[PDB]
Amino acid sequence: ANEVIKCKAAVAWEAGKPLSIEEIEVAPPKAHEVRIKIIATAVCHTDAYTLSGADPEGCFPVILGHEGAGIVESVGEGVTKLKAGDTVIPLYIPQCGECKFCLNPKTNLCQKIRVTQGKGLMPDGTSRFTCKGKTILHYMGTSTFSEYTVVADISVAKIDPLAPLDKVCLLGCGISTGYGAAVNTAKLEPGSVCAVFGLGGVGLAVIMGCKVAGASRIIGVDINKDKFARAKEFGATECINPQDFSKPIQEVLIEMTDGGVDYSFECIGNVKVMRAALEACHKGWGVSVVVGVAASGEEIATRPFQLVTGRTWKGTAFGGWKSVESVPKLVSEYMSKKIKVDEFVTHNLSFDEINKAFELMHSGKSIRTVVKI
Amino acid sequence: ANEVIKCKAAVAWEAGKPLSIEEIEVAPPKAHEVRIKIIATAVCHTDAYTLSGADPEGCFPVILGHEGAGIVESVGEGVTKLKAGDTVIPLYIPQCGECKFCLNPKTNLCQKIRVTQGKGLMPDGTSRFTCKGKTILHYMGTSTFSEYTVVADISVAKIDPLAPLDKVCLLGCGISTGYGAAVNTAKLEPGSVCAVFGLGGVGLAVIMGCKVAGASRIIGVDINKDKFARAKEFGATECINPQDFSKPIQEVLIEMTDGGVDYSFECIGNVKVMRAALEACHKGWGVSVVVGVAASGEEIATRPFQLVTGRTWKGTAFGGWKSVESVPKLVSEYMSKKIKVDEFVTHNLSFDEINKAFELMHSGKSIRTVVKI
Ligand SMILES: NC(=O)c1ccc[n+]([C@@H]2O[C@H](COP(=O)([O-])OP(=O)(O)OC[C@H]3O[C@@H](n4cnc5c(N)ncnc54)[C@H](O)[C@@H]3O)[C@@H](O)[C@H]2O)c1
Ligand SMILES: NC(=O)c1ccc[n+]([C@@H]2O[C@H](COP(=O)([O-])OP(=O)(O)OC[C@H]3O[C@@H](n4cnc5c(N)ncnc54)[C@H](O)[C@@H]3O)[C@@H](O)[C@H]2O)c1
Ligand SMILES: [K+]
Ligand SMILES: [K+]
Ligand SMILES: [Zn+2]
Ligand SMILES: [Zn+2]
Ligand SMILES: [Zn+2]
Ligand SMILES: [Zn+2]
Repeated sequence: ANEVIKCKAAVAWEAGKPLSIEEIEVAPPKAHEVRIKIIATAVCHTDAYTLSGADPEGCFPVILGHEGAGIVESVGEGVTKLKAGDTVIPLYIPQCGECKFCLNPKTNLCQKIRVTQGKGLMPDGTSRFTCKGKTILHYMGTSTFSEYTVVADISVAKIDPLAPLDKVCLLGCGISTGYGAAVNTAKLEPGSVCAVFGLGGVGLAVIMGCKVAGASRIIGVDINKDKFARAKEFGATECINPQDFSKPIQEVLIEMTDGGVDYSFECIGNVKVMRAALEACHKGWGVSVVVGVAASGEEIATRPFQLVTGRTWKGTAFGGWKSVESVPKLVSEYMSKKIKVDEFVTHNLSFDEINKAFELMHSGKSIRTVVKI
Repeated sequence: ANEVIKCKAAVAWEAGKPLSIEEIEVAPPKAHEVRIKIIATAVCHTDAYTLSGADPEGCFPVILGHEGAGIVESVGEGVTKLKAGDTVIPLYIPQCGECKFCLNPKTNLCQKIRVTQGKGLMPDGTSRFTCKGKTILHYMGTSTFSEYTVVADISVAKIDPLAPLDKVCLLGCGISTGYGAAVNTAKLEPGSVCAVFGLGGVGLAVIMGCKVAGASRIIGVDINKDKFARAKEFGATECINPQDFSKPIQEVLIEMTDGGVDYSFECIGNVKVMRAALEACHKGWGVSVVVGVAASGEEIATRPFQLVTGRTWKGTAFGGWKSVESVPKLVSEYMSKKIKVDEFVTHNLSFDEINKAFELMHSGKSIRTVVKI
């Protein structure tokens, strides 16, 4: 049978504090649940935001982490698609394949377990984590900051057994999102003129996608010029820093492209830049995709004239990929060398040093740091 | 040769004043211009806006009117596609067929003569209108409030010689716009659930378009319940008055459609309703099209979350129809009874009574008033 597992996990006892390396207890999988041995997990600003406690719906204590890759340790009752030994990637965006969202080809927003997941609980309404006699909450349905985690069976992507887990763990977030933003949401045509605001892992993935789609011009935008070199390696035809111009960035872009770009992607989470991104789009057919996640309460704005004259405002969640069926295919595209993953890894750390990943982010020197479990 | 024509015209000497029936002079067409005898003209909210004095780009004295139908009286040098006697409809959205916009299948916003047209002048930079020794400006490149007008040769649609002009003049604006918003901009699929905000001529045309596209549900929304009866005749499956509910209209719509509509159309020009229209759209795939023209300076807003979770914000100008090639086909759709036109006419007046159209308009008792020249 599946017995309780005692392992290590990085616990966030409270907001605004460093993660704590603790010894925790991980209950066996219940019906339709999967316990996964996490081999590698990445860290990104999403975890840091929740950690800062700025997230109104963020609760503690909790085990963060949403970019993981590992191996199925055991499955609960009724699980037949997965088995111990299967190579997998936990997904914060599940795919039950039965709800109205999963059945609609235009979205990937499965709502099957959203409510419980939002409360850091499994579908049955409880947590599988405990530490020092206290219940510890799950996070984004994945909690990859643990040697072992339990997730809903519909939050699992079975992938190629040969995939390097210390790499593909990044397909659990940034890469897949940016890439999909370009090919699924925007669906840009060959020859398209693009602008990408924010050159972090998400922006680079968008550039990668724009290149795959055959974009003619890809203009990278970031206030941190250190991001430019890698952006060009990914395919950006040129990069500009808004700080080097006195006019609003959208005016600069409009001037550089004789009217504006065909497609723009905001990968920062700044509502003022989102507006700029929209207005930087060419009249008549310009399309702007919001990828960044703005702070709660903030809102975007513009004059309706912008839309009436042809521009379209869109958004994306996890690049629009129906998670369970897409992630494996994304892993295969990486294996076949169609897309990149390795190039996103800027730093590597051991589990005990996980907190260093946060310092790296606050230094502005990282795309994606990989932490070895 | 082509002589100066002395005729009557409804002149707007100044903002905030009613139109004046004056004796004017209409110069002969210069190179690439067409002089048209206006047989019928309608009046719509656009004209009134300029007349009010609120339009920041409105100048006087000027001859308004952009919804007309007539007969070519004579053509200027270099014109071979058109000849005296041809049945036509003046277009405020031209189609030179050569510029970047005309060449692009995704837009209908020809920019060839925009500059001069915005100044109420012909392409050569001058006006063909004079009255009591003063130059009178052109309006929207059409100036249909005159027995005779002169337009750029690229601002003309040659139509079916059998079309009743006291009817098809309406295809010069409202009907074509609303209809196109549904079939060109939204391109809704059969079975779609739609919501239409504003049940005037534009909203009714949208409904007509939704019905032609095979929508399963068409929910009309207007604060004036007198608009409901005609909306249902056009195909609205039901009509609701936001004033009858205590919660935001978007919540009402979400509730009655189990998540929101597939497509919504704002046909009012109210930025608050535009937001509601966007938020009334179903998560994951909802699309909202802004058709209404908000007062300059006003802005639309919402939380990026709405877009990130799948909703798309669009706009439309003249229903996205490439004017010159489309209008004739729309007249044919009317002639073959595919679309309606007659049903939009609520009142008829003689030229001398033109000002009553504005009164009818503001009283809220009209869809479209047709003025017989
Ligand atoms: N939609 C989704 O499914 C989804 C998924 C993952 C992440 N995201 C969001 O994507 C965004 C980017 O993720 P990331 O990992 O790349 O973060 P990141 O911090 O590493 O990258 C942000 C980049 O934007 C740059 N930037 C900041 N302000 C700027 C400005 N005013 N102008 C130009 N550049 C500016 C930053 O310097 C940095 O290079 C975040 O908002 C993240 O929450 C969305
Ligand atoms: N995009 C274009 O190319 C284009 C072309 C023509 C007209 N328009 C714009 O379309 C809009 C509508 O034109 P129209 O001729 O049908 O105008 P209309 O005034 O006759 O119809 C507007 C309707 O909206 C209703 N309404 C007003 N406030 C409302 C509210 N709060 N909630 C629900 N309904 C409300 C009014 O009762 C009226 O029935 C105007 O803004 C016009 O300028 C745009
Ligand atoms: K596209
Ligand atoms: K569509
Ligand atoms: Zn991440
Ligand atoms: Zn589902
Ligand atoms: Zn009109
Ligand atoms: Zn043109």
